[PDB]
Amino acid sequence: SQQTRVLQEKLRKLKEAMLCMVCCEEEINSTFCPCGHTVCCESCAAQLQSCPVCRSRVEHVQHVYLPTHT
Amino acid sequence: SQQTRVLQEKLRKLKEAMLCMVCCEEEINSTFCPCGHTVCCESCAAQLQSCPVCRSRVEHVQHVYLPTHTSL
Ligand SMILES: C[C@H]1COCCN1C(=O)Cn1ccc(C(F)(F)F)n1
Ligand SMILES: [Zn+2]
Ligand SMILES: [Zn+2]
Ligand SMILES: [Zn+2]
Ligand SMILES: [Zn+2]
Repeated sequence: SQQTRVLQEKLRKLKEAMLCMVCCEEEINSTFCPCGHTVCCESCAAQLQSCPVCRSRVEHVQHVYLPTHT
Repeated sequence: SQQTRVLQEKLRKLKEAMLCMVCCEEEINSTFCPCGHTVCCESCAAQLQSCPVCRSRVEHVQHVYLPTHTSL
């Protein structure tokens, strides 16, 4: 039904919000510290000197294990 | 259809995986450091001396800003 299409859309959008903002291909699993923006996979987070969201300096990257990880 | 009910269940499970494993009421927005388990809201994470997933001591809690975050 049309309701099935609406639910399919919500699921797709939520899953896309879990992907890296830089490569769009890998799951987010890294946090820029101390700002806390958690928007990248490990490979894209590795070379950023400043946070791509708020421009704060990245002192280090913390790896994150999320229950949503698939 | 039956597929509507199946998608409703997948959406419910995905939304529940984004809620605190301790209170089940607030969104996950905190990471236990250094282990990295990100399973609680800030209120539950502030009350734990050891990680509830791996039992490592919590040196500190890092707040996380996730693109999935929701709010009224
Ligand atoms: C990814 C796996 C295997 O590598 C190291 C240990 N791992 C985890 O801790 C995965 N994990 C279990 C529970 C969670 C949780 F934090 F998301 F709940 N992540
Ligand atoms: Zn990436
Ligand atoms: Zn930032
Ligand atoms: Zn909680
Ligand atoms: Zn842990």
